[PDB]
Amino acid sequence: DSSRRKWNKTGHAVRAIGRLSSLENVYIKADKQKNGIKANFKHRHNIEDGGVQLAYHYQQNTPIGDGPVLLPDNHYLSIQSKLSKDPNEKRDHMVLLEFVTAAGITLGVSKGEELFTGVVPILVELDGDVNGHKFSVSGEGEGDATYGKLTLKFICTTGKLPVPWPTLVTTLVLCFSRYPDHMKQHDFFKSAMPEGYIQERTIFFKDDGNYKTRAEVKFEGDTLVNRIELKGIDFKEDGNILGHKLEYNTRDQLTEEQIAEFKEAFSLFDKDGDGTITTKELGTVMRSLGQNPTEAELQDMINEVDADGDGTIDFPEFLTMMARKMKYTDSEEEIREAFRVFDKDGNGYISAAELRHVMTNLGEKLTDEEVDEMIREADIDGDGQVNYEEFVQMMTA
Ligand SMILES: [Ca+2]
Ligand SMILES: [Ca+2]
Ligand SMILES: [Ca+2]
Ligand SMILES: [Ca+2]
Ligand code: NA
Repeated sequence: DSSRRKWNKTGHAVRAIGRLSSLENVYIKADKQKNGIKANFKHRHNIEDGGVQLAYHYQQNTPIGDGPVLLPDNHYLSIQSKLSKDPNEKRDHMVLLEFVTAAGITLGVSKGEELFTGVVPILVELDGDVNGHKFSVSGEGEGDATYGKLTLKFICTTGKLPVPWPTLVTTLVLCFSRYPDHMKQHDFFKSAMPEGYIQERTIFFKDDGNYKTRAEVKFEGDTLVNRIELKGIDFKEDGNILGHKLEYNTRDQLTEEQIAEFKEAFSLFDKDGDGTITTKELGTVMRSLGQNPTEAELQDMINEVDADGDGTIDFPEFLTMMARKMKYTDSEEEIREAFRVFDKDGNGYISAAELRHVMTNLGEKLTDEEVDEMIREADIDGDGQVNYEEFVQMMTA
């Protein structure tokens, strides 16, 4: 419709500012005390019946040998994962496809790099204990660091896995990231090879238990091996983990129709129509929505999604970030933040006088009739206003 596709335009623009304002990548820092790196990241797991389970990761990497290593400046890795099932497999199993790419240093090789120039066989061995429920996982596949590509099949060798597969993905080889030519001096992971590194994590599942991991990642001959011990404590008997309430698969399906909604939202930011979004342009939309960021914040927000590191959001970089932002569910707190962009008085209801103060402050002419058509489209209980539960309907597939 002509008032339906005025929701998507305004809604996508807000979800996009949401994405630009959060921290979704794997942030790496030098740790000179340990001759190593530290990392941290927020992972999302879709809850089958709706909502999201967050898993907050802290990470530490330590060389096994005394060789010199590369200690990087601050960057991040960007990871895209697809989970699938092997149709001829009786055993509890996971087929995993990962792409891993290093970015985050805008445009201004160790001996280990050389072991990754081609396709490297991969072996993974995990022993686990969560709340006393013990399990082992075996995996095999191969990695191509040229393209940051990993393929792996994993078996549960103990029978039924006591936790959902998706919760083990982060634990079950960042030495296969594609690093740009300008960032090769920052690849610690390959630098440690072949003697290897210790990778330790702690993973906090919000409102539930935590995992502790210790892994040896090294060459055993010509194979890259990941040997992992995992311990989980304090999990709820009927939480999302132990009660197996998380989506396995997470559809990867952007319709032609959705891409086109992304473009219309994109064009709100790209006011000069040159196919990219500058700090100036991002700033302009955000001031117009109340917020008032610095040049420094805008550079950081753009850096979160700047694949090519040119200091702008290219249309493709935008399509990518919006794709991700539809694959994984937002938190209540994130949707709340979205709502408050419309809900200026904080009373918990979007008036028709609130929707306009957004729309005519975002450079849109519209009669006090098409406004009322917007409200009507979203308003189920009929009060002529938009409450939180109503908003949450507008902001979904
Ligand atoms: Ca532009
Ligand atoms: Ca760019
Ligand atoms: Ca209000
Ligand atoms: Ca209502
Ligand atoms: Na163990």
